[PDB]
Order: sequence, then structure tokens, then C-alpha cells
Amino acid sequence: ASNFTQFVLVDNGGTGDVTVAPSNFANGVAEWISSNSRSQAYKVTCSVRQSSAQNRKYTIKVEVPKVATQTVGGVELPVAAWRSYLNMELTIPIFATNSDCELIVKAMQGLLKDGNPIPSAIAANSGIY
Amino acid sequence: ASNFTQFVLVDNGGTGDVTVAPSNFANGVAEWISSNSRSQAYKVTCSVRQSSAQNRKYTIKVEVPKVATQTVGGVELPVAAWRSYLNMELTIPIFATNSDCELIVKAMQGLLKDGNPIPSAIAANSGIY
Amino acid sequence: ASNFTQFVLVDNGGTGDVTVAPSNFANGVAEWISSNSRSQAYKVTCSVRQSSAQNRKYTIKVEVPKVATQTVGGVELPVAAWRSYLNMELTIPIFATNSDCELIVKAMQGLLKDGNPIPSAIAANSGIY
Amino acid sequence: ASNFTQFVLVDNGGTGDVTVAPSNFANGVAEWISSNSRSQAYKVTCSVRQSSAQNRKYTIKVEVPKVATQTVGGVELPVAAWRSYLNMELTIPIFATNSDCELIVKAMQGLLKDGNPIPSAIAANSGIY
Amino acid sequence: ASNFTQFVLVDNGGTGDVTVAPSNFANGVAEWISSNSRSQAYKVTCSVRQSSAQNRKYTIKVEVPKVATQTVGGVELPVAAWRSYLNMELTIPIFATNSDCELIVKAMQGLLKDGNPIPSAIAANSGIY
Amino acid sequence: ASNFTQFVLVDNGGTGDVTVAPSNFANGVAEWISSNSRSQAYKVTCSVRQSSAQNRKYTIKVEVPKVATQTVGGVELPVAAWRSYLNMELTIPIFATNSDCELIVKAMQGLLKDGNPIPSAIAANSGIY
RNA sequence: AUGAGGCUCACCCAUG
RNA sequence: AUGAGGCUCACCCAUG
RNA sequence: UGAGGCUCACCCA
RNA sequence: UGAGGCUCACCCA
Repeated sequence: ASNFTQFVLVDNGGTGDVTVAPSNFANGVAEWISSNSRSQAYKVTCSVRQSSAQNRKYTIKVEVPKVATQTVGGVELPVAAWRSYLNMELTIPIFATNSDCELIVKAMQGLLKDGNPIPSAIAANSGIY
Repeated sequence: ASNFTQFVLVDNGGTGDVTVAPSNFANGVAEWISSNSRSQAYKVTCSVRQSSAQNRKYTIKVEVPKVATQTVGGVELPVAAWRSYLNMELTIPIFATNSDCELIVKAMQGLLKDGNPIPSAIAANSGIY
Repeated sequence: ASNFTQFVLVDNGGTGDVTVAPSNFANGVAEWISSNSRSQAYKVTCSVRQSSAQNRKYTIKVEVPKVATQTVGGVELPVAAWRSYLNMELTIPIFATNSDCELIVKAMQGLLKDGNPIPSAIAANSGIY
Repeated sequence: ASNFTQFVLVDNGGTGDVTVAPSNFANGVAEWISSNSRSQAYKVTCSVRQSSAQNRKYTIKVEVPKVATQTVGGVELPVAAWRSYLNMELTIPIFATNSDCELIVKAMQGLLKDGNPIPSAIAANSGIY
Repeated sequence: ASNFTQFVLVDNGGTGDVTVAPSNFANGVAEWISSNSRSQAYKVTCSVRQSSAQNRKYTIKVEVPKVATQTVGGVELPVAAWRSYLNMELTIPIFATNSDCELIVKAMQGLLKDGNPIPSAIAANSGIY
Repeated sequence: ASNFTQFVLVDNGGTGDVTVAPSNFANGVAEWISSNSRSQAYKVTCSVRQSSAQNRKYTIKVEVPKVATQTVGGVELPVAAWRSYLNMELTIPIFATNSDCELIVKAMQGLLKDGNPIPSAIAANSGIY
């Protein structure tokens, strides 16, 4: 058993799919990275800690890079023109059962489901209106 | 046109579906709340601001309550035994096109897709392993 | 292979069996918990360390809870009336072969076998006499 | 009901079985040892005390010898190279009933049952993976 | 794509082959060891980390036992007289692509190929001359 | 004999093969470089030292460059965009015979053999999972 | 000596 | 390191 | 704690 | 900035 495995971060059908694979798990911080130049890679990190007596707290991070080539003095390197940073923290009381978590997850999936307000706004450089 | 509308936060097929509807949009902070007692309601807030010169930054929040009845002196009130707090911040450079955002969104949808590491861990009071 | 799998902690003839599963491997400490709220779960943790230049030390910890339903602030919460803690440390020389280690496991199995002195005293709230 | 009697520590199905028998009872600390020189014997000690006002605590200790290349009766130094030490401490709240204690024994039996992670990792000089 | 599997460390054409298999994964440091007491086993550990902002670094460690006059299972001291230690550190800039990395692996394969200086000097207790 | 000879560092089916040759033995450090400008050359260095009273230590270093053509001061110069560094130290007891040393070489050859875990992770920019 | 310490890589650091 | 030291249990204490 | 900031497991009030 | 905390658009280093 193990969930620290390779998975599809971006789904482009079956071709162009961005896959992220395990890379390091030091200090309680699991890290996934896509293939090729670390400089142009997608990155996902996750960790859980007992934030307070009654709370456990997940801290997840995602990085989406803008793949580009940097030329300098005629020396071209694979870099990331820029990066987009996702950064969430989920807090769950110790009284939550597996059923309660399953709900908390369905909530997060719904929040971003296609067509709903928030993901629709983000995908259009827009806000709410 | 408008995206500040009612939407399904939790999808339980077609029955038990948690729907959240607009409630207030003051100070650039859009807010959605489920029906019935505000005390046991789901809550979603979202806002966008120009964080720096080159960055725009979304700040999204979700609250999942544990619906319960509080009895005191024989007076029972609808309350929330506890609450789970989602709290994300997404940063996107001003050079991102609509195509780049569409990707950033597909990344977030994949992160939480059923069966993948992170949502699977959360739904089981577990961490990575 | 991979030995980080779920297993039956308390065997009750396939009915009322407390089965524990992998839940976290952060910081080199493997963890298993039962399908309960993290506040009423059985918990087993294991970890191996090269304690000395010529030794290895396994540290195993097991928590058995007495589940209950406390009514705090006039609200019902799943909780543990009390917990029983098992803490064991096994130190094995590096010179011990596999057939030497198999011998240690067998000793620990026979120690707690039904009907033998120790598990007999424990289960009857008495000492050895 | 005297439960201080000899028992089988290592069971090899009749042939090659290791029997441990009463050898000392000084200070309420019962001791069982095999029929060997004390430097190569299997030893088991066990005692109970009221650790604190809320708990009771069993302290069980097992010493198992390294047999591969052992020289029966001979002098083998350094001693730490030829012995593995087990060290258990079971804490049980004063509210635990006989039935509660039986469950705590079952939990310990299951922990070490054949084919489960822990006893499998140990018997192979491995950790969890 | 799980690449953490058993493999052949010492190949003697089928007969007398030394297989090393997964034995630990604590702290993201994967460990492989042969079927021996830990004092005489072949051991392999490997990990990756972002050494600096510009680099990534693999730290591979191999422990190989002295076999001539070895006493299988026995206690052999001093330990430093019966073990050879390998210690590799591969630094790879973040700009290196998969293809670049393949070439770096080929470079390492060639370094140690049969009949080349280095592996020839080592296998004969010699230096370069 | 004399083992200080040239050899193939990177094998590309006799075409595009990076062959390295002896270039310096000053200060007890044998050196090999490729037929390039000293600024874009592959470099391999080896040296043996009687580190301890009972040990010998081989220190091997390999540099793999990413050749490029920088335009400094408006002039074209052959240079290295970046370098990848391999640094290995092998410590072998003086008691190790030739057949013991041959065993070490074979272990290091199998470690990097195509298809095995480590060279597989390295060539795909990932860790072991 | 030891470090899953660091480098622009036969150098630097920490510890002991 | 060692403790038939302690806990609300991957923490605290004592000694050395 | 923050609709505090970042070159993102860092920094700030 | 933080794998800083919360009763969650607040507070902290």
C-alpha cells in the first residue's frame, strides 16, 4: 500500500497529459514533480500536522509554469517565463469521521467543477460579477 | 450576464445536494451561503485583487459545518458542532492568457480528482505514505 | 511487495473486527489507524533506527481506546473515555541473521499466546502469582 | 489459580520447542528462563504496579539470544552482540474491566500475528516500505 | 511506474547472483538490502533533494561486505575491517533535461565499464600508473 | 602494462562517442579530459590514498558539460552552459583481497545497469517511489 | 573522522 | 546510554 | 489572525 | 514570507 505515487495533474485526454511523480518526502513534506528540466516542471507538495489540540491541518501547494526558452549571450536555457502559485490550507477537527471527510472533499471538488462560478472566473482572468 | 449565482457545492446525485446561493457582495468579497439557519450553513467567499504590479491574486474560502443541535437548559438551537475550513490563495501573473488560466484550472481540478493521492488522503483522515 | 499494508488488529471472528490501515509515513514513523474519527481511532505506529554503531531499534506503539459520546457545551461529540497504551522497544544486534530474527518474532508470539501466564494475568486484572 | 508456571516461548511444533520456566520471584518481579547458561538463555520478566493514581502498568521484558554460530555453553563476547532485548510497557486505566483488558490482549496478539507488517518487517531485518 | 523494486546488484550469470530488495523507505530515503544479517548484507540507499536553488542532488550509498574468509552469520569485529563503503553524490543543474540526464547516466556507466582504468585499478588493489 | 590509458566515457555506438584520454598526473591525481577546449571538456579525475591505518580511499570525480557558444564582449567563445558533477569516494579495508575488490566493482556496475531503479530515476528526473 | 552539509568542483563549512 | 521513572503518549524526567 | 507580500515549505503586521 | 494559530475576510513572527 502507498498513495505517494505518480498521478495526472493536468488531463488533456490522453495526450499532453501532465503527469507528476514522487520526488522527495523529507520532513513530512511530500513532493511531486513533472518530468524534464526541474526549471520548467510542475510541482505539488502536501503535508499534514496537528495544528492545535482539536485540529489537524493540511497544507497543499501547486505550481504551474509558463514554459519558455531564455536566451542570453546566445546561450539558451529551458526556464519558466513565470509561475502561477496555488496555495491552500485545509483545517479539519479531530471529531470528523471518514464520512465527514468524504463530504469535505466533495465540497472542494464541487467548488472547482466546470461551469461553476469560481473556476469559470479564474479561467477568464475575471472576478465575480 | 453574471456569474455571481447559485450553484451546487456538494453533489449527492440529485438528492441531498448542498446548494449555495449568493448572499452578499460588499467590499469586493463575493459571498455564498446555503439555505436555512445561518448557524448551520455552508459558506463560500471569493475575491480578486492586484497583489503586486505583475500579479493578481484570488483568495477563496469554504466552510463545511457539522450540523448538530445544541441543548441548554432545555432550550435547543440549531448550531454547528464544529467547522472545517478550506482556505486557498491563487496567484496569477498578468501575462497569463485565457489559455494559460484554463490550464491553471485544469491543474486544480486534477489535484482533487477522485482517486488521486491528495483527495484520497484527506477523505481518510490520512497523510501521505 | 511493500509491507505497509492494512491488517486486523483485533480479531473477532470476521464480525466486529478492528481492522487498521496505513495512514501516514511522515518523518520515518509509519502509522496505521482505524476507520474512526481521529479522536476515537485505534493507532499503531512503528519505526526503526540504527540506535548504536552495532544495534538497531524498533519502536512500536499501540493505542486502544474506550469509545464514548461526550456532551460538551450541550453538544454531542465522538470521543475516547480513556486510552490504553502499549509501548515496546526491540533492540537487535546487527549480527542477527534472518533466522535469528524469526526466532525473536516467535518468542513474542508465544509470550502472548492464549492461556500462557502473561496474557492470562493481564486479562484478569491481576499480577503473576 | 497460580498462573506462574512454565510455558512454551518458542513453538516449533513439538520438536525443537523452547520452554521457559519459573526461576525467580524476588520483589514481585516474576522471572522465567530457559534451560541454558544465563548468558545464552531466553529470559522473561514481568511485573505490575499502580504507575499513577489513574493508571496501572505492566512492564514485560524479554531477552532472546542470537543462535546462528552460537557455541553452546561457550563464552561469547561482547555480550551486546549476542542478545536482542524486548521491552514492553502496557498502561491500562483503572476503569478498564476484565472484558476491556481481554480486548487489549487481542490487540497485542494481532499486532504480532504471522504475516502482518510488523512481525514481517522484523523477521527480515527490514523496516516499513 | 513504481521504480522501487528488487534488482541484481552482483551479477554472476544466474548462479551466485546477489539480489538486493526493498527494505525501508523512511524519510524518502529508499533502502535495498540483501538476504543477510545486516552486518554482512549488501546495502543500497538513494535519495534526491534540491541542494541549492540552481541544483538537485542524488546521494547514493552502497555498502559491500568482505567475503573472503567470511563466516556466514557469525559475529565479525572490528566492523570496519569487514566492509567497504561506496558514496556517490550526483549534482545536476535544474536546466538538465531527460535527454541530458540520460547522457549523465551513460557517462557513469562508461566510467565503470569492464576493462577501463578505474574499475581495473580498483579490482586489483592498485592505483593509476 | 600501465592502466593510465584513454577510454570511452560515453558510448554512442562508435559515433558521437565521448572518448576521454590521460592529460595529467601532477600531485598524485590522475586526470583525463576530452578533445575539447579545456573550457568545454569532460573531465575525470581519480586518486587513491591510505586514509587510515587500515583503510584505503579512492576519490573519483567526473564532470559532464553542456556545451554552448557564449557571446561575451561581442565575441564568440566556446563555453559550458552548465556542468553536472559526479563525486564518489570508495573506502576499502586493507584486508580486502582481489576477489573481494572484484566484488565491489561488480556491485557498482550492477547499480547503474540500464533498467535498474537508480539509473532509471536519474534519467527521468524523478526520485524512487 | 562524520554529514540524504554547500560550490562556479582536487574547494568551502559544520561537528568531533 | 540506563530506569519494574512519569504522561493527556513519536512527549517529559532522572541518572551517566 | 490577515481579501498581508513573494522569485513560493519563505517574509511580514 | 511562514508545512505560523484561530471560534475564520481575523491574529501573530
